[PDB]
Amino acid sequence: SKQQIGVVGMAVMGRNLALNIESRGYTVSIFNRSREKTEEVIAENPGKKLVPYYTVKEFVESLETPRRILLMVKAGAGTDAAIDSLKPYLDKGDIIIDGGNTFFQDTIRRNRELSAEGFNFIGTGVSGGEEGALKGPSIMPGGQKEAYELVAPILTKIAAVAEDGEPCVTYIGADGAGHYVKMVHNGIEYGDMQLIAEAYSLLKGGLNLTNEELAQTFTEWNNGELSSYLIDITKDIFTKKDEDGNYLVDVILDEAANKGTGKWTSQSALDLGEPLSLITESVFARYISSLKDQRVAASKVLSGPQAQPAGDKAEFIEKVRRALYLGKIVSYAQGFSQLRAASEEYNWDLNYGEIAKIFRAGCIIRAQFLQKITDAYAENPQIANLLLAPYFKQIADDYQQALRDVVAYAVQIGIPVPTFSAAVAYYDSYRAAVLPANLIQAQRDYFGAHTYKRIDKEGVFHTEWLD
Amino acid sequence: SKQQIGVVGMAVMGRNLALNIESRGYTVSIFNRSREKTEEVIAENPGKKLVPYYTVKEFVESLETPRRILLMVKAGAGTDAAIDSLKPYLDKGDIIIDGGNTFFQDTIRRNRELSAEGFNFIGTGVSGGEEGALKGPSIMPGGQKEAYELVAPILTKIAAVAEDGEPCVTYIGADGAGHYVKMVHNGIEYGDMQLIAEAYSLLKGGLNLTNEELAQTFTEWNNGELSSYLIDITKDIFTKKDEDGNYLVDVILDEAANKGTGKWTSQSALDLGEPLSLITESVFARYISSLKDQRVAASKVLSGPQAQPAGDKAEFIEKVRRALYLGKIVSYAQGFSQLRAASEEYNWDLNYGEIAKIFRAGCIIRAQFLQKITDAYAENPQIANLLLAPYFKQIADDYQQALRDVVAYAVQIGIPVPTFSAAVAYYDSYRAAVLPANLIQAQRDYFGAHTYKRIDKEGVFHTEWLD
Ligand SMILES: Nc1ncnc2c1ncn2[C@@H]1O[C@H](COP(=O)(O)OP(=O)(O)O)[C@@H](O)[C@H]1OP(=O)(O)O
Ligand SMILES: O=C(O)[C@H](O)[C@@H](O)[C@H](O)[C@H](O)COP(=O)(O)O
Ligand SMILES: O=C(O)[C@H](O)[C@@H](O)[C@H](O)[C@H](O)COP(=O)(O)O
Repeated sequence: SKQQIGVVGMAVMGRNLALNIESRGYTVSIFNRSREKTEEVIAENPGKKLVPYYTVKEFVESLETPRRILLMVKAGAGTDAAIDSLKPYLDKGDIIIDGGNTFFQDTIRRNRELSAEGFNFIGTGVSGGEEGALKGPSIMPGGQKEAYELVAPILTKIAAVAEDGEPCVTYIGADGAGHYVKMVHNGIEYGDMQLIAEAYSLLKGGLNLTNEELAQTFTEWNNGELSSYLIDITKDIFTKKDEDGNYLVDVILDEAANKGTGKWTSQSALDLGEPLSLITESVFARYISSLKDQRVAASKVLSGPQAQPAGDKAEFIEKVRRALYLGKIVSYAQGFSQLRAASEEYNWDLNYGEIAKIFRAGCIIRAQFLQKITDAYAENPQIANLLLAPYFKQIADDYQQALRDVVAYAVQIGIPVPTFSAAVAYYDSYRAAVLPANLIQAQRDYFGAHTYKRIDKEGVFHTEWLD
Repeated sequence: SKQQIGVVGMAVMGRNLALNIESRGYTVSIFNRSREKTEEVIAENPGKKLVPYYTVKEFVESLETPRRILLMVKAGAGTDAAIDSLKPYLDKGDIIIDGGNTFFQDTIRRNRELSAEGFNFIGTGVSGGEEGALKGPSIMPGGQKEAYELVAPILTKIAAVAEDGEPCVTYIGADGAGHYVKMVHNGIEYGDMQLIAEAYSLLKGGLNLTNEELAQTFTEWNNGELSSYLIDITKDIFTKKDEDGNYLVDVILDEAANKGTGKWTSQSALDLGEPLSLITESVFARYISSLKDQRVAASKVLSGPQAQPAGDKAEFIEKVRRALYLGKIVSYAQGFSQLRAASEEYNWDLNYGEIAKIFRAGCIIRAQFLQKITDAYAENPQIANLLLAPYFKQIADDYQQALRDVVAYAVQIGIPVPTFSAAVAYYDSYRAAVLPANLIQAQRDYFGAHTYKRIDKEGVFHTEWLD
């Protein structure tokens, strides 16, 4: 009469996680505030050991104790409400897993409150989209280690598994560390999508490639070092047609929506002093695509440059391919530097190689690329930035000229390349022993008496630039 | 008897503001938490109609009702501390004016709390530095309009004055609007400083100009449309020599510090959906300059390109000049669009032309340029973005090729130009009727069933991409 695990939230990720758990042999109670979505999941999944509940009291009473309840609810108010609804019905010792894309500070507060109340809480990221939620996602749990150990067996059962046999779940760290890692996974995902979008813009605008030629190009890139789930699905998207014979990609409205995690990643870079330019420009690229009416009006009044020969087709395709791969390297180097800054600030002692390992399969950014990062940290766990690791440093040596060529060409012909150009600016600033910030410090001392330090003597200084 | 106004906080900013007020013919009451700073100001200004108090009670009683108290203490808990110490002595209707560098949400909270208690609260920005606070700053107040009008006689007399005779102070809007506009002013200032730093980088690294040639160039640029206070002080900086007599700008550590406002501007753009790329990359350029140890390490490991010829000296200098001016236009277009988005979110009904007018003098970004923005809003107050105004469209028509040439050259030779790059990517995205966000929306629907809209049919769609 009782089920083993309960799942609250029957939208895409939640219903698929419930089906994932059930597929491992577990009996599962489900509940959704919009009671009609619960009905639908039951109707669509005859033969599965899912049992629907239509009041929170009955859902909670239906579970074996100590209870294991997974919440997959909308971030913010919604998750706070679901948790507050469950609370009066729970027993001390019950286990609450918030698997939603919750902002990490909310998880730090909740972990403190619920732990004090006697519950075992885990705030965990879950990554993999609809298919990954169903078949095996990457899971990144944070909270007290004792609470993790109570749910590790089930999380291991439903998680994706890498080619080497290792489950794509591991204890991330205390309190909000798991949701913070999920937030950065999503920021990295926004950057990978924007990098691919710029490659698409360059190949379509510079070479006038057709959608079949774009599909072909992405298929070839997917057979090499750029292989990844995002490139693999992009190759498919370019040949998808609607019932009318229209290529779907050309009738989809170009307003990219966002549900908060990329924005939060950039707001955290700003709080932590990390120069996270690529992912941030990817968020702003979504924002400006979301000003479609303004862009359509401006396109009718603002001038641009004339067309420019891209040159040999094969030569251009290889330069864009190299630019995309080096752009990814820069984005990940920025993202992982931010994980170390956050780890230091929030006292998480994150294990960067272990994080990269659980992103090898399951998650949206999965790609053999994550193994190159795992290996870099295995050789030097304290590495300050991935650009210094031999593998990455040598790709930058080999591919930076292609990236520079692509950015110069795009700027001359008018194709926007925010992330390829942020990648060049970051590479050339990170390797610069001296930047023009000496002038900025002089200006600040002149107009605001902010003082400055010198390269040849100790102390703080203030000058009368006037007299 | 009694003073029309008192100033709390006798550090440089508050004491200088009190002196500005006294110089206008007013008798000013002053008070500081540490009596010694007060005694100092008193001892230092013999003939000044400054009246010291050493108890908060006496200070408050010295003032004519409705009381006007200008609070210039450390932002944060110290401002709440100064507020909390004044309350018991205040009468309904009195006015507290916070001129600190306060985050606007704190001003919203205080304005609400104090209003409930019957007290007015004006959060005001003050721009111009130590000299400006003394001779004439730009003042940006928000709060109750009636309280502002009561104290406006005094503020209009201490403010800087524009070329048309108008004082650089105006009612900005309700609650936190003044502190929000001061924040944006500071984000714009960060952008102007970074654009100037890139121009310096390029002229020094590309043409090998000496500091004397840099001063000469900036002096020539300041005679024309670029005329601005920041360019004026930059040419002074380039010829300032040391004790020994070496150029001071060359011995300053290239680590740019910050006091929060730039970071705050970018975090607000992220909250509001505004693609504020230029100012945000200016903040990240300060962050990477502050990772000096990492940059020095990386400079010993990472490779870069071989320097290419810049060509004709005069021609290159003119291209950099044009790039700098068009970059400023783009940065201000982004900043004013953010002001419009904030005005809509926080219900301020901001008057953009009036905000541009009080930035014509007193403030750090003062420049003749602000009159072109003022003119644009006089003709079209609700214009969506400054790039659409005839004057700016024409500059972009004429100068974009130089900006493209400068970015392409910098990328080929390895000098980082994050804001010139962001300027070109924004211009080319804002004018693009169609962006590659159609592919981003397809990917999100493919992996997460996030749905999409179409350009040829109304409604919301989802595709089963796997079948
Ligand atoms: N206050 C609340 N209490 C409980 N569940 C809530 C909630 N607010 C949102 N959710 C759940 O959070 C899940 C995701 O909501 P959403 O609006 O973010 O969905 P989507 O992004 O897929 O359109 C849904 O299961 C939603 O329940 P409903 O289907 O009833 O909307
Ligand atoms: O890791 C994942 O499985 C995805 O990221 C998932 O969490 C979800 O699809 C997000 O909503 C995508 O982020 P944006 O909706 O904000 O595009
Ligand atoms: O308008 C002004 O008078 C300045 O902008 C002023 O507010 C101060 O000098 C800031 O501290 C500079 O900002 P940073 O210190 O963050 O560079």
